[PDB]
Amino acid sequence: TNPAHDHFETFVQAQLCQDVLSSFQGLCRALGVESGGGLSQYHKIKAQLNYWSAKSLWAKLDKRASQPVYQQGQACTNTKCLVVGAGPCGLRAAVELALLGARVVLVEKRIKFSRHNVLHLWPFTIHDLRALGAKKFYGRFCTGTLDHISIRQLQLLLLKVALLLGVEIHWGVKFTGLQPPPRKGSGWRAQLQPNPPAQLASYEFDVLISAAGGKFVPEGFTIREMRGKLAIGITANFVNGRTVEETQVPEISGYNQKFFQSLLKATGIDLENIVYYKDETHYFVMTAKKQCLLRLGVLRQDLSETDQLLGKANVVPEALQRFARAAADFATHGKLGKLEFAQDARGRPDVAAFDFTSMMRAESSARVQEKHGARLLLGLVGDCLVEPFWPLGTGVARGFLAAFDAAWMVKRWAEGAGPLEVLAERESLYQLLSQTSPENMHRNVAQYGLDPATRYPNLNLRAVTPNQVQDLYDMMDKE
Ligand SMILES: Cc1cc2nc3c(=O)[nH]c(=O)nc-3n(C[C@H](O)[C@H](O)[C@H](O)COP(=O)(O)OP(=O)(O)OC[C@H]3O[C@@H](n4cnc5c(N)ncnc54)[C@H](O)[C@@H]3O)c2cc1C
Ligand SMILES: [Cl-]
Repeated sequence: TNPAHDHFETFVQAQLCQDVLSSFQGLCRALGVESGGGLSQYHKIKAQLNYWSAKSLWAKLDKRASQPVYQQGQACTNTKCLVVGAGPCGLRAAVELALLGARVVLVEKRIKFSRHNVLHLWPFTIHDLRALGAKKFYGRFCTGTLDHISIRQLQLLLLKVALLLGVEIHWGVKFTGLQPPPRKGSGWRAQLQPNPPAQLASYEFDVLISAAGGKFVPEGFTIREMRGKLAIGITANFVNGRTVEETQVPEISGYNQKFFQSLLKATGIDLENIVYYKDETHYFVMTAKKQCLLRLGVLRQDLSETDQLLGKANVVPEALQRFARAAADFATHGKLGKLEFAQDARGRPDVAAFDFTSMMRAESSARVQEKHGARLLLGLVGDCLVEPFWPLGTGVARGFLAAFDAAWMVKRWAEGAGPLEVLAERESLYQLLSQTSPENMHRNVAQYGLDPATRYPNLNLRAVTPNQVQDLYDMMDKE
């Protein structure tokens, strides 16, 4: 028996964060390496696992790692990064920073991956993930014509790649701000809760990537919010027994129908849209009008403030359950048989209401701060950059594009391009993000890489100039 093989194989199949971490530590012990140790550790792990279970994975990862943009792991070798958030986007960003050869530490306030809701994937992201070994880590990955994945499964497979690539991850620690350089010769550090170990507390970095999700409010960044017409989203997960009969039930990708009237007549349910993905669960997302929610007992009081309206006190869980099951049942014409709610992490029926009204996007995707001669590049990636409207399925795509554009920006930074040029180039790319679609991007997704010219047709990297981004560079002194 071979402990390294045993731990690698457990690591591959692990379905819980704690199991991924513990099997990875066992693997590191067996192979004479450390976790969080950069590409040198990746090289030592893979050299020692040239065998049936692992061979195909190293082939894929080495293929990506060999793309010219990474300069064989030397592009950012003097760059130190802190990534905030182990969501799909912060993990995807870290993988990229790791391939560039940067030192990558990532902090995440939670300690498990608990979300089961299902995310739509554009063709480029499906290729992207397959090319990182998704099939090895997740046997069900975008099989057939399926183009979606549950959040926690996406997190698990990206966590595994990040770990193999030597990203140093800390859990149960909340990024709360920055400790500015105290004097010349000092670097930037993070404010973290609760008190972290000497190494983390004193960890200095020149790049901060914030991928902390929709509710994180980035400091120094201007955020644009528009409150539109009230819209209330509801998501639900039902147990999928994966029977032959259940598989026949067609998905619903997304009133342009007589359907919504016939739904309203039969049930009293007034919807604007409904979506059904056949994933690890039978997952539904729908947008409901407030008046039918009040009428059907889902909402207790007609409160004018949306966050009170959709607050825990105003939502009746039993009525929300009847509402979601009745809509899902009607939408799929009963062909899923008797729907049973899947359980959330806490053991409750997995159904929830969300504010679909306000859409937020950062005014800029990056800033630079300098104090005492120490420069810090700050980048936003994922939901904290632009909040996705879930039914339209742009979340993973635009999060990953933001992750790529941030990493390219870090390559430019590492080249010594200087704060204003780095920001102007990044912002020229950012102007495109909310208009992106598969249709208007480069068609050859197999050739997508960090270089934005691989991804964005007829690229104007000067759409924004150095002079226009001056306010994004907070140079506090001349040191
Ligand atoms: C509860 C929930 C349900 C969702 N349901 C759907 C859905 O049904 N369909 C859909 O399309 N999209 C859904 N989304 C959005 C989808 O999950 C995201 O678009 C996708 O995961 C990419 O987001 P992200 O990685 O930028 O941020 P997130 O997935 O939000 O990840 C952010 C991470 O940062 C961590 N974090 C936050 N603050 C800090 C801090 N200060 N310090 C350290 N770590 C921090 C969080 O714990 C989290 O792990 C949902 C999101 C949530 C939060
Ligand atoms: Cl978990």
